[PDB]
Amino acid sequence: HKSEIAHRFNDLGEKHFKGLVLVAFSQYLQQCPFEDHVKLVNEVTEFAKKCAADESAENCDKSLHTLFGDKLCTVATLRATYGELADCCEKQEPERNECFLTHKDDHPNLPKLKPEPDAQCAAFQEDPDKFLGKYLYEVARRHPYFYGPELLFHAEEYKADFTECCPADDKLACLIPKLDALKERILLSSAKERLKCSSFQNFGERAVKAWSVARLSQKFPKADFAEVSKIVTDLTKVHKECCHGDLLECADDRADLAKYICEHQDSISGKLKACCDKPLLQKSHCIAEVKEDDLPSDLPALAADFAEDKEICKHYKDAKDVFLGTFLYEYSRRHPDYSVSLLLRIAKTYEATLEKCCAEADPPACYRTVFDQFTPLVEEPKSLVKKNCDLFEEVGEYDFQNALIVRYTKKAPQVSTPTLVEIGRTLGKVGSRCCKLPESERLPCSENHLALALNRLCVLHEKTPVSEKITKCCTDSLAERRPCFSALELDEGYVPKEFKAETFTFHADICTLPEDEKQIKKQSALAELVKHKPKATKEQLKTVLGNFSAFVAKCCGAEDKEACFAEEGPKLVASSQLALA
Ligand SMILES: [Co+2]
Ligand SMILES: [Co+2]
Ligand SMILES: [Co+2]
Ligand SMILES: [Co+2]
Ligand SMILES: [Co+2]
Repeated sequence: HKSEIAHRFNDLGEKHFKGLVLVAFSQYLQQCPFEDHVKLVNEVTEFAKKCAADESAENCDKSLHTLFGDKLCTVATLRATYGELADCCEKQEPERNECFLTHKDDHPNLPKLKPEPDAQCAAFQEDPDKFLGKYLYEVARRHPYFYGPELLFHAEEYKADFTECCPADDKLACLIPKLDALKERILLSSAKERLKCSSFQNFGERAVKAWSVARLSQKFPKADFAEVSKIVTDLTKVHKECCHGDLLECADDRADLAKYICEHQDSISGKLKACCDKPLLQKSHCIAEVKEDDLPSDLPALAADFAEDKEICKHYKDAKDVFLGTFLYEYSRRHPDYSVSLLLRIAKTYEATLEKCCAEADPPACYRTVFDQFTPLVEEPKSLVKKNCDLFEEVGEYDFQNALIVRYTKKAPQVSTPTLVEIGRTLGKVGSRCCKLPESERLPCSENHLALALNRLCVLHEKTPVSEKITKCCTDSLAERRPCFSALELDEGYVPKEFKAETFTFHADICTLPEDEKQIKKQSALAELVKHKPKATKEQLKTVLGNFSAFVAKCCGAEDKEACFAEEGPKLVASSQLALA
């Protein structure tokens, strides 16, 4: 007590306190070795215990920021590895931490993490703490904005894959499909929490609260506006702190909110009963990803209050954030069939139909049909989702991914080929995740997951800005980002890329690659086709990539793969310019 450091240490416990302070330090210094962070973890941790014992020991009075920040300025070769971070060390808090966050790196391009079941199981055995703590470090620097408490959860069950399939008979066919499943849920968690951190950075806490109201209202329609307002206030603080690097306060404020949600579960949702009977970290996760509660029979008509009342302009002018807050709570809770972005688009439209109407002579007759200005906003997303699932169901993940790589390469021919491939592929996964779902939960799954995919494209675009069309879609409006991108067409001020034969030249190296890595090189080539002939129809490119695949399939199954690529490759590179006029 009387010390911020000692206090968390006490409540969170050493294991987690360390766990979070390692993740925190990994995210900030992505370049440093694993053992250089352990000693910063152990030096800080030592200080927590020393402060815990004696709360008037030197500098124990200082803030987490000053402590974590002072410890980030004592590391080896900070100027050599991170010349940018050195300058941050000159400034004091909070100026320093903001500077620190500035130089976080969203695409550091480190080796992809490979399941190596021989060694990893062996390292887990000599030191389990080390092998698992090394997994915290690894994902923490590849995802500088991951949800630290949610990582400790992913790191407690990465261990429960090695408690199962380390002593077992088959060391890969027990382990790989679970470490490959962990990875697809890592990539999803990171995306969700990058979109929360991105929302603060570009749009603010008003935007993150509005999103939360919509989402939580949909999940907890039984809860009243005071419960939702409270959980949103609390959940927002949890995310603001996690995104700014206060992973200690983030883990305590999140556990307090779990404690609360669970104490009040009968008033909030009947779905929570399952989540609240579980251990600490399992509780927070089960709540974060919980099924939506059944729509309540006693849901009120909104016509009366939001369209029919004659003193709405008074309600609205007297306190707007509140009245609009209430609207969003009410419309969201009765529309779980809707996407968060769509609900916020509708809230933004409801708002604009009062700002205008309340200046006209008779407002009530102006906003009486406000609700039928929502129908058009609902049709558009529902079309695209049916348009995209009808194509997906017909041609599969690969051909759908290929179709989207052409769509987005035409809208943004200046974005790099890896970025276009990753986004097209990330978007292609959407069809796999949402189209098979009950069509009831199809529009929400599709749009909410397009929001994660587009947000990454924006994160990358901040780092490496190439296109003014992509800037406007990423920065103007959070609600309208997907509609903004959907609306983009081919940039006709684009100069088609000077044809380089080496780009469309394949060799036998590709025949060794796993299926996934083989597609990326083919999809990489597709993007480069669209760049060279932007006007080429999607039907021309699908045919020319077909000719490329056939060509790869054949030569990979030749006695002389090397000679086959040598003879056929050039013939195909030349015939493809003429197929794409
Ligand atoms: Co406490
Ligand atoms: Co900020
Ligand atoms: Co702070
Ligand atoms: Co309705
Ligand atoms: Co990349």
